[PDB]
Amino acid sequence: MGHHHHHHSHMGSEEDDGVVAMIKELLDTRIRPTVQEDGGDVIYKGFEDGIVQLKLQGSCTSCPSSIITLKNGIQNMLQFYIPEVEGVEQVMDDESD
Repeated sequence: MGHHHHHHSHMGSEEDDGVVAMIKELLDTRIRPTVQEDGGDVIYKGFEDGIVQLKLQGSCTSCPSSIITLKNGIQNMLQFYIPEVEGVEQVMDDESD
């Protein structure tokens, strides 16, 4: 790339990486397996302003009811351990569109 080499922000060491990291495992252990059995998956996009941003894959995102049910299930699970989670947001993050 060009002679810039400057980052305004950085992942890994994020806003409260303690919360961020335990969300990653709460997905990978509890949520991701369940969604994958239905024929989808959840990709952790981040945690910002108390909003856990997740990319939803097919089957789950294909049916509008399944979007709401999945988002709410993940939300309530995360809120139980982490009261910092006020919300969860479905972000279709894929630059092919």
